[PDB]
Amino acid sequence: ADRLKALVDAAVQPVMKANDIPGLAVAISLKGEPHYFSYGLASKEDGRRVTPETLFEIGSVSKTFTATLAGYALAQDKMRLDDRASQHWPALQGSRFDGISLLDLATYTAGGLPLQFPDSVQKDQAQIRDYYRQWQPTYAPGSQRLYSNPSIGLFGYLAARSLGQPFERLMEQQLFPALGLEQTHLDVPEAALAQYAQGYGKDDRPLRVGPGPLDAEGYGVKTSAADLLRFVDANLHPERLDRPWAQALDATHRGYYKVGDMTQGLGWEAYDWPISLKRLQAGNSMALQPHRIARLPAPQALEGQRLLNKTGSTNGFGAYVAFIPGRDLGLVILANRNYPNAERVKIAYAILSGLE
Ligand SMILES: *[B@@]1([O])OC2=C(C([O])=O)[C]=[C][C]=C2[C][C]1[N]C(=O)[C][C]1[C][C][C]([N][C][C][N])[C][C]1
Repeated sequence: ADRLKALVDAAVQPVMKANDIPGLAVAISLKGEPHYFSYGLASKEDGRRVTPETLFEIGSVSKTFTATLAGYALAQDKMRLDDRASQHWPALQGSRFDGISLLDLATYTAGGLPLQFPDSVQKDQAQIRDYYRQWQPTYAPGSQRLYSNPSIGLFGYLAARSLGQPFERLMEQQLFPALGLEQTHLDVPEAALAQYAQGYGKDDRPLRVGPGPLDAEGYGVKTSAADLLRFVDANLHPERLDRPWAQALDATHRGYYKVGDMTQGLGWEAYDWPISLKRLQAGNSMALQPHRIARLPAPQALEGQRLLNKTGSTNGFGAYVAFIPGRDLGLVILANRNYPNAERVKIAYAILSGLE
């Protein structure tokens, strides 16, 4: 307990001072035991302290939840990864999505869908439909990875359509309950708002995420360190869940291609373990520009001596999740500042190394 807190303090405290992080929550799953380390302030203005129940925006860590709902649709044979995208939304039939697979959308290889929807696209069903209807690939589907909200957002929306209900309803009514997540929200209840940390940007501008097209699919989850560790433990032990949910989690542990040291799954990104900190930082700090992929001859099991991870950022928050299946080791780092991905990995690496 002294060694473990000293290890986590040594990793966290300098990174919080260097990046002026007001509050940070750590959760570690070690050999099936949870450990929580809470630092600093959820809100500077009233001095509310971070706890393991504080809600943080996890940004693009939401994509691993989106991938899990798609895994659930696969498990129920409502869809297949080699389906043409437009088979799941009649509004897209006759568009370029006639020639793009669900796997291409899930893995950012549809042919140049951008990082974000253009500002001209509001959170509006018609605007989003018309955006996709008019879109044309810049390059061949299946050839270049460009990290993209509209890409995996559409994957998530099409998975929900395949299940016959809206995305946000499936998450609240089926997925969060199935995984035992009662402190995980797309739309934070009025009664839980007291737990919602403040985000801090430039000059400590207060920042909580506003509405955007396919926000729920791309970046919309708010959760606690305790709940996000529950999600990690479900990923470490899919076999403990009812069969369809065990399968949905397994679908997110399959690699399709490599870019540098990274193997791309559905939501999760994987590295061999051990690997240098510099390489794990570089993987998580990629130039937001297109990368040629190396396609695997068959989908690869993402298990054993590998680190699976995901970064997530909003204007006010910075999240990182990592787990090593072969070591039954999981960690969550949630902060209320969008501090650099390399600094998030720096904390995590110090902890995971400390425990190897
Ligand atoms: B997501 O968090 O992944 C991501 C990272 C990362 O992996 O850490 C870094 C940089 C960008 C992204 C994209 C994802 N996050 C967002 O899209 C943030 C979101 C974008 C829309 C904003 N509101 C628009 C204003 N009308 C809010 C922040």
